[PDB]
Amino acid sequence: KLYCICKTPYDESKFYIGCDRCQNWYHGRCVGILQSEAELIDEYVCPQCQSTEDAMTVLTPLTEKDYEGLKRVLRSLQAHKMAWPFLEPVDPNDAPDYYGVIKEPMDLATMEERVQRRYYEKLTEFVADMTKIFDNCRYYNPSDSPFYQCAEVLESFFVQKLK
Amino acid sequence: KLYCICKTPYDESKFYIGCDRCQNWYHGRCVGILQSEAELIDEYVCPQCQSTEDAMTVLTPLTEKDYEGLKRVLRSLQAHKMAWPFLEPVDPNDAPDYYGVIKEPMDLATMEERVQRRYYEKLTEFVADMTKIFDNCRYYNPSDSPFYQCAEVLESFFVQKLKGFK
Ligand SMILES: [Zn+2]
Ligand SMILES: [Zn+2]
Ligand SMILES: [Zn+2]
Ligand SMILES: [Zn+2]
Repeated sequence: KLYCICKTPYDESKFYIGCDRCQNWYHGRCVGILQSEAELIDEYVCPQCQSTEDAMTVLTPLTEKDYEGLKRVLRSLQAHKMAWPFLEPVDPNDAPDYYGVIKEPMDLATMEERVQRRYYEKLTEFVADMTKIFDNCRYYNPSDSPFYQCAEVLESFFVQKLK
Repeated sequence: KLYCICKTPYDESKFYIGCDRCQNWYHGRCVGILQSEAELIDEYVCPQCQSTEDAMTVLTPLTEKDYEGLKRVLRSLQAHKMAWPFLEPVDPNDAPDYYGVIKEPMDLATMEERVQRRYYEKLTEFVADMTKIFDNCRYYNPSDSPFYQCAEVLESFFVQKLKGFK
């Protein structure tokens, strides 16, 4: 029976904190929780359990309520002052080779269509589409391009809105 | 500072259990308590404090509840087969020299009356009177006398009856 992150036999003399979920025990030192602090918590959830929980959270089927959130985030990007180049599909007149270089184009108008028809089933998929907009930009344009830089800024804004 | 019986600096990585009475912290193993056992208890009294509580039982004030117990203990003694010689005060006619040799006579009837009079305030005082009965008998009679043996038997019965009194 190996307990804790350190995977060691139980030592009757050491201080441990239990995780109800997985029923494992952790040396307060291994998870960095002082005994005084341990008393301040009612239901401790170990790191592994918390990680798995979050991983499962972002993959959970989206609910109508969840969509209120996706709509908000999408609208915030569309309203961003520097988001004008991604509101609609790239126009060849501005970049003749674009659609030959970018195999999976994406834009905010298309994401809006997909949001409306509830095309996304998990938060991960919605995030994938948005990331695609930024990745395509950084891929097509050189790093010293204002557009490449804009993609950088907008993605950080996106990550913040998601938090 | 220094904690536990082992008098050592507090170690954040060690399991400790605290005493409700003295508020000192002790390594579980040092006081004979496993963690699994610790979780099953609300309160905890360390060995030292328990030792003090055990000792002070005879010194604390006697409560109404304790007095019930005094009556119970006394009744068990009065009903004991070996208590026949201590149920009442010695009659001078049966032993002319008795009250001249025994300085502090005592008997179960007198003790029953003292309980009725609420004369005792500490268990130790009740035990002292009981002990007069036995010591007096063993002083006045030879060891091979049935009287002496009755005292020996009743005193060991009494000592047992006293366990867990309060
Ligand atoms: Zn560990
Ligand atoms: Zn866990
Ligand atoms: Zn104590
Ligand atoms: Zn110790």
